[PDB]
Amino acid sequence: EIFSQELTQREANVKKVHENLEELQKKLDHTSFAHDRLEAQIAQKEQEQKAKLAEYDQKVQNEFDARERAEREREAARGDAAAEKQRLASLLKDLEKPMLSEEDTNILRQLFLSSAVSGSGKFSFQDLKQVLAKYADTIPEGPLKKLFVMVENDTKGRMSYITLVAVANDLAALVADFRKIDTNSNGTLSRKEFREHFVRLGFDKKSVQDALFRYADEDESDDVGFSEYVHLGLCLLVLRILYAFADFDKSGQLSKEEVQKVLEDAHIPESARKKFEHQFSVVDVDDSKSLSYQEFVMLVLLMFH
Ligand SMILES: [Ca+2]
Ligand SMILES: [Ca+2]
Ligand SMILES: [Ca+2]
Ligand SMILES: [Ca+2]
Repeated sequence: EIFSQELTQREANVKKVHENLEELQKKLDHTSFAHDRLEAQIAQKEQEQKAKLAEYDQKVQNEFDARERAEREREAARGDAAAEKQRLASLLKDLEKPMLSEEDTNILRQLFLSSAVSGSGKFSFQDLKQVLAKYADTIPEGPLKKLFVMVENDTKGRMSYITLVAVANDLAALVADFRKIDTNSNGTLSRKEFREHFVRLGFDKKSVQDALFRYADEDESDDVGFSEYVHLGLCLLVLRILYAFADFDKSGQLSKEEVQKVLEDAHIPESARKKFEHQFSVVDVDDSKSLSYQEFVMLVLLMFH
């Protein structure tokens, strides 16, 4: 819902660069190993994208900022301008865990405590790269932390493109303002609210919901607090970006081969993905033999959590 040509224009062209590079490399990938310029051009059409996505990413942030401020206003205009300043600070306190600075906290304040990004149709890798950065640690070494850092390293900006252009509309729908979720205004999402929210993001399976609730809720209390919500929130974005990065055939849904090459691309020991084959089937509930975002999500969890 961010209708602004300066951006639309910007997204349209960066695409041209990508649809170019994409098509360019397509060749190299099946040109007999005959006596590399493609390899040259590839590398060439690849830096431009970064530079272009870089400029585009900042125009997006500026919009979000304006959107957030513009929202805080409306809030005051309504009830007590301070009866709200608190809630945010009370909630934002639960992060008091990694080394989150004012800078990062604000990014989270925008993502998880306002509708500036929520359903705006846009998203910025730059903001996401920064947070995941100071969050990996929290995650013990292992597989899940690898999926995490794979998104951050942003190799060749392939992650940057998927976030800003390819699945930005989808990344903004997975995000939401905790205060709207929490329909009773205590700093914790109940089992009912949790469900109710997540059922409207493509998670209708009870079996999978409990999976998410079990993921978020660490201190183990039938309630979920903004800080855990933020935790579950960053995990879904991440897996959501990898789900597309793994749809090499653009068919819409991942498949055994595809999922394998990501856990592979990602550097995940075979000693950690052995029952993999059996699980994929377990998760693959409609038997399509492919996985939907909701299934890839159950999978990841099941295997590494
Ligand atoms: Ca609540
Ligand atoms: Ca809890
Ligand atoms: Ca596919
Ligand atoms: Ca399926």
